[PDB]
Amino acid sequence: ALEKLLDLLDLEKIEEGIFRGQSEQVFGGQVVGQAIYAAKQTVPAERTVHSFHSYFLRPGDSSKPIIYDVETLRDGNSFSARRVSAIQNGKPIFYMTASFQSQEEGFEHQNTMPDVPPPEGLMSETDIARQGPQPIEMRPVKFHNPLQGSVEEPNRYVWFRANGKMPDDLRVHQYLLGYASDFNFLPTALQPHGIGFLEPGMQIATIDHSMWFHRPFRLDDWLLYAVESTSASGARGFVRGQIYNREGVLVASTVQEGVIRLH
Amino acid sequence: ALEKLLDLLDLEKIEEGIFRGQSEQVFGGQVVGQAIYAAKQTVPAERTVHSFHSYFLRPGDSSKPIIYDVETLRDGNSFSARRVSAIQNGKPIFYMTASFQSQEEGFEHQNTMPDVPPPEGLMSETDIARQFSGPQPIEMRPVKFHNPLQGSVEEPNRYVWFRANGKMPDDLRVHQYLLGYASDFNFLPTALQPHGIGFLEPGMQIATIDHSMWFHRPFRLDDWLLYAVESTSASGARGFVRGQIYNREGVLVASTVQEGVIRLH
Amino acid sequence: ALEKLLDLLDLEKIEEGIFRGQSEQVFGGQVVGQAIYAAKQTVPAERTVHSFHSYFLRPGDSSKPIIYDVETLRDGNSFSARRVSAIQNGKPIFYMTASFQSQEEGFEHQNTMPDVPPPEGLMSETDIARQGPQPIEMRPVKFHNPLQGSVEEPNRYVWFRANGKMPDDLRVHQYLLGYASDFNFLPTALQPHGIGFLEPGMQIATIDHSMWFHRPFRLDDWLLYAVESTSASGARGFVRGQIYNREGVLVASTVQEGVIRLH
Amino acid sequence: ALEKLLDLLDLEKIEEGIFRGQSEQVFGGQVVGQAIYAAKQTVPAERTVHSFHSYFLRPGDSSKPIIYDVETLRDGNSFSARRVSAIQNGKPIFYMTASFQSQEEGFEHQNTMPDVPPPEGLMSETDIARQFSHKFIGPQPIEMRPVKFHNPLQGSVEEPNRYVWFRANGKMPDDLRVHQYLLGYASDFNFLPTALQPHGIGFLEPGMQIATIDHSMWFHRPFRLDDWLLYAVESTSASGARGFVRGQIYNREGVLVASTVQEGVIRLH
Repeated sequence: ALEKLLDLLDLEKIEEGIFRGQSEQVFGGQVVGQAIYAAKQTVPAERTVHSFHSYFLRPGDSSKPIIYDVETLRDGNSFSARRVSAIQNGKPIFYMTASFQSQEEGFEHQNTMPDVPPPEGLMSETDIARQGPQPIEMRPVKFHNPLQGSVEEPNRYVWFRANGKMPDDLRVHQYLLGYASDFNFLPTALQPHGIGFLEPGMQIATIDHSMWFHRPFRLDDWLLYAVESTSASGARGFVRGQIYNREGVLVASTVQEGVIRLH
Repeated sequence: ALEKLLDLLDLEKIEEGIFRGQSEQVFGGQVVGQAIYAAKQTVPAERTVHSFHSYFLRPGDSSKPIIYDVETLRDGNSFSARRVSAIQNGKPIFYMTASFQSQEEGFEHQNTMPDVPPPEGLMSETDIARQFSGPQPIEMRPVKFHNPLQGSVEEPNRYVWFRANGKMPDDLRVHQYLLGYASDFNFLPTALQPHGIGFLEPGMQIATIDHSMWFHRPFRLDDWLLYAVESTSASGARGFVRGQIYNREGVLVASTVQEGVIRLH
Repeated sequence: ALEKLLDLLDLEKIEEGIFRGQSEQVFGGQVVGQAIYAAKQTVPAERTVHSFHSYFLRPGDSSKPIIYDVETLRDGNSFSARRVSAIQNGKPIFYMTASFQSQEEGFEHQNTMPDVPPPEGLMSETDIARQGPQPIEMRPVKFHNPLQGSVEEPNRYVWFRANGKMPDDLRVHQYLLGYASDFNFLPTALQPHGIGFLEPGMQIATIDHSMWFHRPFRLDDWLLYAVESTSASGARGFVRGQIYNREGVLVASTVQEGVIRLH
Repeated sequence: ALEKLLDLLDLEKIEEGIFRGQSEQVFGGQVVGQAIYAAKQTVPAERTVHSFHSYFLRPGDSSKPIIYDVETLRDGNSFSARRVSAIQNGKPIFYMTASFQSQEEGFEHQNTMPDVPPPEGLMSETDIARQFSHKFIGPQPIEMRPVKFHNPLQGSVEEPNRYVWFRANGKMPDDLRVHQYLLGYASDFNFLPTALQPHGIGFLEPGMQIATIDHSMWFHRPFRLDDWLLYAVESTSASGARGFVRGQIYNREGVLVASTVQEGVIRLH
């Protein structure tokens, strides 16, 4: 199941900077993961991803391949930048610009990971379904039922870990973390309003998704996703995320804005 | 100084989606502010900027103008999206993708503005600077002054009140262009605060990689706004900052995120 | 009136590969000449134009400028290639790809200039009309009536020369020859059907225009434009042209297909 | 041989406007025929190609696929225009703009086919090439019968005109578009070497560098390539280390079906 997700994030090469991906409406995290893979193939091997910004323009159709075209923007003394277009039926469904940097020691500092319960104690989402294994095991701190909200603070904490063995290749961990970053995210914005994201009449859609990979990490041990929604207004919802490993290291940050509209 | 900037953010048009901008090495906020104008021209009148992401690829040259090419990406039922290339000397120096939406009523919540002293007690940057040195288009009153030449191990937070140094039209578009400009002040340098180095100290290579912004709510820049910045991380010869901009009455008007090179050599 | 073309082809630079040119529908030759200037600005000094191919997508608007955006396609050991996009009202009206080569010594041969009366005995188009000044003086072997017309062979011969003394810069002669190359051309295809090119309800417009500059030349001495229409079929007419100088040297060849339609 | 080429010119679809073609350096005719196929897939079914212009920028490699990217430039009331990029190793080897139009009735005239001996009395290139093959030996996709033979390894000073009859080697489908792709392919044979005739150098002699720069074509009238067509070629000029050739293609009954123009590099080292 992980095996199958990883196989799917490993794209078929059509030509330099033209890739073709299969699908698991497509999960945004699939398009993100796949686009990272596509961009990374066009960069020097040593320069790993440190940031990306993306916009989702159209929904992706899960029954059809997605073509990833990669435009080489710049290769400098430190940075390589690439723009990925995800294409289906001759139309872009998503664009990402990503940047890549050689690892190098420099100034170090970070904030503090929130105080939360460890994972061992907590029930998985698959287990809370008991009242097929998922590629990524999620263990929430607090369960937020998608079919009935309740007015809650705009904060959500979730431990997550790859459901299986991961290879010793940090690039693969980065693609999967890109995938993983689009779970348990945007719905956090509905929490003060008491509506679950899958309730009748709720229109919820990602507009943009951006991520910064600060430090190395592995997804075969537990990471914590700390999400806050600092704002909602104008039928949009805004969420900021930070991903910590179990020892407290700040590994990645994320930002996302989406449509949140009750009909 | 403000009328000059405001004229300078008012772009010379060449065609539908091509614009030329005069410069004031170029200040990142200028490029950001110019690029926003460029995109907003190509969008339908009811739709205002709600977000942008940009990357800086090459330093701009202050002695020459900048061409802004604007690609139309999509015109949806509510959202329009534009990509702006900033071109100098045959080469792109900057790329922004921005999104615009019609003002609409929906779910409202926000976090809480940090408690800080009001602007009235506080000295402006120009005045502080004068001790260890003219009119500036935007006035800045820091809560705590972080000296660009000196500096000590401080918490990676910063708080700065700002306001336009002059008179502003009643066109919200121009405020937004100006807020894009102002968001690139007092920002990335916060990432040096834990390391006891000021950003103008010799050997300090500091440079913006990317700048992104989300305009949550309407505002005016002819009254005082607060910029609350934190550097949540630095590693790998990068520094990372997040910002939030609040009006006096506490309304969260915009958020920003930027990563840059920080290297002492 | 020639001084005002040579200035009108000396394009205003915006940035490297971006060009503004005043208009005088725009002619076509105007667009070709400006396009050729735009491209030559982007190429190494030693390399002069040897060929272009162009398509016409939309009618120009004489009231407004045209931007000419130039993509660099290749810079080889001998040849450089450029694609010029002529933009007005945020739409492309015309595209040209042009190739440039430095003058070099090689194999020489050519065909023979048609047998026609010399220009010295011939009336100019300004004299037959007498029966404002023109930038290029034209003396036709046979004047055709653009609002009348009768059936003749699909061949046309006209001598031409710039109405004025031109600079010693070969580039400007080439821009001007490109301009001149769209005069007395496409109408030739009507000659066999008895219809003038200003007759009412006759739809006529250049689809494509291509040229090869075989040899150096001056447009401040007589050149002969020798034009045949070898075909017309499906609302298109096809012409081929060859341009010889006074002494019989073949300097350029042309080819054009155009819409020719009876409403 | 014909079957194999027709299967090569029928490209694999990767997405809207993105196709990949296998190779028989790459013969220009293959690139041309494949590019017309690519462009035609993106245009309405009734609008057939009437013209194209192309530049060759780098040699193609036969051992690897070619990706054809098709850009939509305009779909107007009558005309659809498309620009095809042939890509290999992330670089363009060739660009083509092609225009397509609705088959209809309008003014009809043409020049006259040159009077040449018919193909029945003429030997084929493959039969003639026996005796020097030790330009080509076994079955070819298109049978060529030249009016005069031009030995690629030994020139003789001759006028800059060439006339050759040609035809597909086998039954072709009843689809015109295939005939057009295959005619695009055929149009690059017996063409640029015509420019060497006055200079008495065979196009395959040691030191002769000959390379297509551009290739353009106009499809005037419908035709079939499973009956004899005449390629009438002339070289009107050479200079500057370039050679210039114009072609006109006639069917046996005298109809002018297509015209062609190419310039190439012709340099003796």
